[PDB]
Amino acid sequence: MYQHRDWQGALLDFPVNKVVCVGSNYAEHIKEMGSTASVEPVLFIKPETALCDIRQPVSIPKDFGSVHHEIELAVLIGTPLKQASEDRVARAIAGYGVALDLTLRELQAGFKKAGQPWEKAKAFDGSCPISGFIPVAEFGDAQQADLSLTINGEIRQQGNTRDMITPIIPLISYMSRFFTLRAGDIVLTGTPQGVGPMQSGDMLKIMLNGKTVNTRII
Amino acid sequence: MYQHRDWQGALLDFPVNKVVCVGSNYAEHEPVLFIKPETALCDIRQPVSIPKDFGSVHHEIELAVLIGTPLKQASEDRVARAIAGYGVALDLTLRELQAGFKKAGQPWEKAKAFDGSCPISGFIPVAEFGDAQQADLSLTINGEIRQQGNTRDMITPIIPLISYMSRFFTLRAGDIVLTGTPQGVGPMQSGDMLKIMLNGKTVNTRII
Ligand SMILES: [Cl-]
Repeated sequence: MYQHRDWQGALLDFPVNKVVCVGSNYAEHIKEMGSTASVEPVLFIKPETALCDIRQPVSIPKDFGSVHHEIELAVLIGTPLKQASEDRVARAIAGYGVALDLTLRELQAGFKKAGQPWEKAKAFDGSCPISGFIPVAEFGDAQQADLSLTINGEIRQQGNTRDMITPIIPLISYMSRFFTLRAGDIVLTGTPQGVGPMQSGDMLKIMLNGKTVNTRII
Repeated sequence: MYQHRDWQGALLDFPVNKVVCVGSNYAEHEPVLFIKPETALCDIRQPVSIPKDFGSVHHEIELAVLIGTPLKQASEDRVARAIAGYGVALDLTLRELQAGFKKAGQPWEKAKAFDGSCPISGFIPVAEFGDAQQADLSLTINGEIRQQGNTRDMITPIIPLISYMSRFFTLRAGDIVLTGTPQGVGPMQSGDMLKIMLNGKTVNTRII
């Protein structure tokens, strides 16, 4: 089972339960998916079995079609939130990290056309490789963070959270109307443009502001 | 806080994690799969809370299955040995919200995964439950029978269903599987008095 860690690799003591995620949160990503924005945030969830340490080799399933990377800012909740105001949300954030919301894109496309749930495409084992968390105190302005994903030496995604359609705080406030977010829950804030396929053997370099993690698909 | 129990209410030693569920698994109502998180779970014997601004909330009575040993890409034989017990649950669904998501091709989590959306009973051990593919399920609201069905009518039976699920999601010991709902799904409201039956074992509760 996955365990939360700080950037240095130290174990953190928060419980692990779920990851609440937003789709269609960057306009350029909405455009490359051929979709449109939604009136309210598009929400889905990944279970504990999706979570894994991004610093270790990242396993992807081989039989379900192509697996696409979606780099995203991850937010660690340190205090439980239910129907929480924006101010309560702000005070509840423990740290920030970077994840890949790995997606079986072909399946997802079929689910969308059939009006079917996304879990098989978004929730599968290991579909959420994630970094250690950076303290709120050292992270700076969360809504201005840079994210970059380089695969085999080529930049694939490079973006900044300033481009979020629904900003972090109101987003988390919104999510808490539906789901109690326990201490130790993680929130994924969406992916910018550049989403694409990965295959076994690819080398990944991932950066969150000035900080780097490296790994390999395998 | 929700913890797993046996039918009578004693604590079972299994952690609580997630609930893996199937849609459209009975005719009158590749398996459609979705998941509810731990925050969906609550004790069915206690008054049941439903949300007020999300539209109609509908009951779906279903046979619930407690996983007692971990399953990943497991054979039907391994699955059978894995089951620790059986219970009954309501898969509460915000139907109008869901009708919206289906049309737009959005995920179902808001409609299926919301807090308290899995009221569930205690579990009866496998040895004492008899044939789980023959189980009677019954839901009466305010004296009127709303759902009445039997698991023999499952489109995909329990064992193959759980085997299929494990191809996608690892099922930890303590995970619960929901098997689908028979026909008669309908809205519930505050004040509703509920009588639930699993093979004649009766539990009563109420909404609000
Ligand atoms: Cl009894």
